[PDB]
Amino acid sequence: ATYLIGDVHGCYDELIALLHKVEFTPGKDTLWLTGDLVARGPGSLDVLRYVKSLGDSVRLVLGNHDLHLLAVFAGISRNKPKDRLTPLLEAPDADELLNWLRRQPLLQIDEEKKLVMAHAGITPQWDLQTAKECARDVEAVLSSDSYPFFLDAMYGDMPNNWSPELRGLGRLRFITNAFTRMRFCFPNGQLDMYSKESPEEAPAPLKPWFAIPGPVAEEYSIAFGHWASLEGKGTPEGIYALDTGCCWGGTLTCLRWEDKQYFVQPSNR
Ligand SMILES: [Mn+2]
Ligand SMILES: [Mn+2]
Repeated sequence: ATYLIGDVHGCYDELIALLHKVEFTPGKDTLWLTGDLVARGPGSLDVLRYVKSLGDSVRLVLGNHDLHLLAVFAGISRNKPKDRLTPLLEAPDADELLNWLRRQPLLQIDEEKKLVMAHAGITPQWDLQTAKECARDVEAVLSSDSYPFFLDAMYGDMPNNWSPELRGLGRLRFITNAFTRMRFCFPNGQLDMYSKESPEEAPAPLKPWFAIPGPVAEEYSIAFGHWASLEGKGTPEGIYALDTGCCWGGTLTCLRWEDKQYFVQPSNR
């Protein structure tokens, strides 16, 4: 079976309880995770250890909190007490865990399931070939010996409009923001990097990225996490918002792909 779970954010106990609910069995089943494995919840260390141990039985995409963790690890960004990352950062296997984490994808595609996953979704300004190329470029920089330089370069809110002519720092920053920070778009598809409200509470003319028809969403289902204030609802057919805010006292959500059946684990907080 295929299971897709939204942002775990260090909620190790809820993750394991949910997987036990569905009798997740590596070798029979595959788990997709929308990223943001770490921060806020208390068990980022256990989450990373477990997810790494799954190997080919897990298909991860990296989220913005995963990237921020790597930046803290590399000395690029300051550790925020609220993230609760110190046990992971101080772990004897931190190097092993985080060198594995930075090699993971930004984008997962399954052609037989006609299914695409990224942390924040797929901007309507991208077709599938462009999404693939951009994921490959940023994955290449993250997996390289020089990844701290890219992690430093990734911070920024501009540019917010895609063009194939984008180059250099702006190109990487846009790609990173599109895959890991996107929520709202302007009518022309341009990213808004400030509003984090629910769609009903956003200022006009902002619309959810998935409310703007895009070539990928026309041919593929898209699963994503990231946008907890969406509460996993209000999405069109074919769009699966799996982040129901577990670390915030919401729930952890698991979707089984074969029957589109949902399983939910209440937050322990
Ligand atoms: Mn996120
Ligand atoms: Mn998140």
